[PDB]
Amino acid sequence: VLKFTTEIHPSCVTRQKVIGAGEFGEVYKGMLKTSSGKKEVPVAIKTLKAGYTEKQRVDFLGEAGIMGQFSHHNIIRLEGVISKYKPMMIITEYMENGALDKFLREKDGEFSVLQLVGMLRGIAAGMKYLANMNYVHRDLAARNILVNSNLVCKVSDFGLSRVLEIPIRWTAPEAISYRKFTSASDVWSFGIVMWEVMTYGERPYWELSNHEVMKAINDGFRLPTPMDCPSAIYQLMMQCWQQERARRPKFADIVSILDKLIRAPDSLKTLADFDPRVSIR
Repeated sequence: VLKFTTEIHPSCVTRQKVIGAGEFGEVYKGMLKTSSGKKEVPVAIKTLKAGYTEKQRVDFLGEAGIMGQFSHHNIIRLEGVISKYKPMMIITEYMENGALDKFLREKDGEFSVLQLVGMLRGIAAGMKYLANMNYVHRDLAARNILVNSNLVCKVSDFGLSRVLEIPIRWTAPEAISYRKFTSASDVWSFGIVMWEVMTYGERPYWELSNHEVMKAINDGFRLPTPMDCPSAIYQLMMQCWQQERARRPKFADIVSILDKLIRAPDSLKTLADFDPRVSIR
């Protein structure tokens, strides 16, 4: 008994603006009337262009079916789909500030430590929920987290998510080599997202190639501390990068730890030493 995915009638949806485009469809900002013509919500509208294959169809609608199973503050809400009419659409809640990685790059240094940790807490809460609903995301990265105008971060882009049974530099070593994707490999990816947030969207491992990232991780290298990063936050992301996946924290542990730090915020004032990459005398 999966949750009913609502089929939305096209007369209930208006597209107001074209805000992204790919080879397979576009993303629009729009409005959705509900229940019935009495409430209006702003929505994101993702289409699938004519000519789509069976695989594209199952991937596109399957992504909506996954979203439709969830009801969590930190998971993008599915309003519904249009599949009876073409082009087919996935209609979700509108996220005014877009993808988290690009947003942070355009807000470089403008947030407080407490705000950044609060973003991480919300992301972790959504991932904990996702994991305990028996899904692995497999593509967790700041670029797949959306931000609404209240600065709430929500996990999106479930196109590669799977019921339990991709950029190298976000993926756990056992998922790279053995295709063993689990909630524990999402935890590795979350540690990278932690580093992305605390650096305002720095590129993980900078100019290193994918082969070089694999060599470094394999040798025990880990991403160095971000600037002005709480020691507690860096130790936590370091634990997400344990080679042995059973030694990594669960999302349950991550949410609990972040809550304890936010509850006693002077805990965040102890900073990990930033390794000076240049010397000015």
